[PDB]
Amino acid sequence: APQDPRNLPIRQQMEALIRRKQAEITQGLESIDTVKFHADTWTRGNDGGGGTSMVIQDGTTFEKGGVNVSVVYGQLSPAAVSAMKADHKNLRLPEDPKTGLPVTDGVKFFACGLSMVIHPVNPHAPTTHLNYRYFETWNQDGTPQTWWFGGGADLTPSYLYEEDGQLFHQLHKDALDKHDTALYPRFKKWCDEYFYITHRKETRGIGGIFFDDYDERDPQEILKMVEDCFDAFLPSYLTIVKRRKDMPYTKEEQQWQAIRRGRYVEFNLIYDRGTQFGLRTPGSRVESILMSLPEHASWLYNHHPAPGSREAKLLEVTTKPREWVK
Amino acid sequence: APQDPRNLPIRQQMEALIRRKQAEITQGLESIDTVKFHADTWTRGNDGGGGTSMVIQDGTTFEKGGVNVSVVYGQLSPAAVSAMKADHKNLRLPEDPKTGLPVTDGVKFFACGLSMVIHPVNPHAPTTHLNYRYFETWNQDGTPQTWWFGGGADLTPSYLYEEDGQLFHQLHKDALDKHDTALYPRFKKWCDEYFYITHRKETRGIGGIFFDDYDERDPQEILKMVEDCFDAFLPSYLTIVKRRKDMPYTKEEQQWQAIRRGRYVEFNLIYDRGTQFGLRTPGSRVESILMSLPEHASWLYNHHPAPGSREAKLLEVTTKPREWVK
Repeated sequence: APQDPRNLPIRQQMEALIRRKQAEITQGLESIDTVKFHADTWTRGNDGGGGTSMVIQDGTTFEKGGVNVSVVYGQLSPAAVSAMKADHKNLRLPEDPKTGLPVTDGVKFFACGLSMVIHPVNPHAPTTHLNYRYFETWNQDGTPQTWWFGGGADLTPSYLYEEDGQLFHQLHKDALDKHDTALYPRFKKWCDEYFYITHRKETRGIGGIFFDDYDERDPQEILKMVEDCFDAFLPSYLTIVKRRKDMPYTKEEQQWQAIRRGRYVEFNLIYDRGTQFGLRTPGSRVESILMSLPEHASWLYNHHPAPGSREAKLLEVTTKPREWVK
Repeated sequence: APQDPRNLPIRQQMEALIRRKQAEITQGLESIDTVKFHADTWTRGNDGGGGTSMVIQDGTTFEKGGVNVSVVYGQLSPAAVSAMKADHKNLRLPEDPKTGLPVTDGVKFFACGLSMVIHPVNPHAPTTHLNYRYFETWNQDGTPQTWWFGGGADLTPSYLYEEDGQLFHQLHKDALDKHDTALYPRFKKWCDEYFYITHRKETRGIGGIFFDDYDERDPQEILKMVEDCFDAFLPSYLTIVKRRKDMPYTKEEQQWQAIRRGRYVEFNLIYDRGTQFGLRTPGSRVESILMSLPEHASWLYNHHPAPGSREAKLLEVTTKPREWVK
């Protein structure tokens, strides 16, 4: 289940939206590689829900890539609450932990979303990430409480190309602008902040759009915005990878890709909430949650790119995020 | 400084000890290798203390290794706290403003310590971690609150060799048998518990000893214990490394070293308090803390060792720890 009729339409049409796009996206990535996505489907430990994971490995274009769909429901663990959304506080009960803790206990929840991470082989071809999800919570008596959408997509180059960042930001802007023109400077700036690797004083990439706890329209209207946002990814991502995958590259450009990949691990393991949520919801498939991580990464002690270099030019943008749109 | 007289001598002696070990341990590791440690001495942002970090890289025996000595003091931040100690609670504090928040704010700390992680080139040459430290706190009024010691050492093979585990545990058991025979079984199981990668259902290695929160004997006595432990290190690990450093290896054993390095990253960035503490203490040097990260790690999707393989043998010990002394 859950059967709760009040919002069940939106629940079923979001699941159906993300299953359609899982197919459509894998098919589209496959068209610029020579390898196919492999399926595996899992369940939480039953009546918990589960998902279908699609995975690509050892391609000619894509070294590793996952497009995971996840439909999950039941008891909301206290451990995982803070990583469910940005503002865990719309919610809350004082359910009194019997000796000495205050704040959290015995709630029912539902989440359904798509999660995607693609790492190309070629250092000139950027990593990317995309997510669209819907949450729902219910009061301990079984009554509605809130619901919300989240998502966005973002781009993680190791070598920067203005034309890539521009096209990526534009198409998602374009998509958001069909709904409300204030959405994209809003979700853009958010993307800039959310993927900040606090201890490194830099973002992992160059952003895109990011939103969470978004219940600000009819959920039907948020659904058509989600669909549109989905549609900005393939025309931007495919285009970008076609033009970078055959760019020439050196061992030193690989090294730097691996180092930024290390940056990517640090983000996903320390600050990423999707990851935290998943790792802390009972029964979840670790292999699926952790498909976000590259096949390889490196850490060097006290590395600084030679000055004026392209590597430094990435760090310029990653310490002070810039704009990419018109 | 701090010049607070009561426990000043211990603080200054712990320090004297850890710098002697830092020097002799690094000398030791340089001996079974043909590359030298690079020292650099850093400052926490002034009157916060500092540290002397020592990093070895790109040598014949050891791929990446650091020996960090760290003498640190000042304002204790809210966030640094849960990762100071196993059990923080022995410390306390409200102070209720207008309808608003009791818990804590301002109090003052001292930490001095040696931290170590060594990552050999050879997949058969195991990773090792070592830590001995002293921690102190003052009450809001400036009076002495607590001090304690935390520490120990553990072993992290990718390829299991029972003689290495026995040597390593034994020599550390001997160091503590000196002080009280009962500590070893206590600290040994502690080591099995702390290095568990909850989401992977397995420890990072085969452990050794770990203790935290320790003030059970008088500090003078603890310091001798801590110094006995130190000496258990080099005669195991150097003996252990001298004999695996030259075993032959395949690319596939190298891939398994890389996968087990990925597991180690997972532990460091999600569960390790020493890492948390440094990244959450203002002005601690990030490159010092995260030197514990392997130069290289890999993540493969849904990877399983073949039944009865050496690789699978690790996992038997890793998912269910065992004894190494008779």
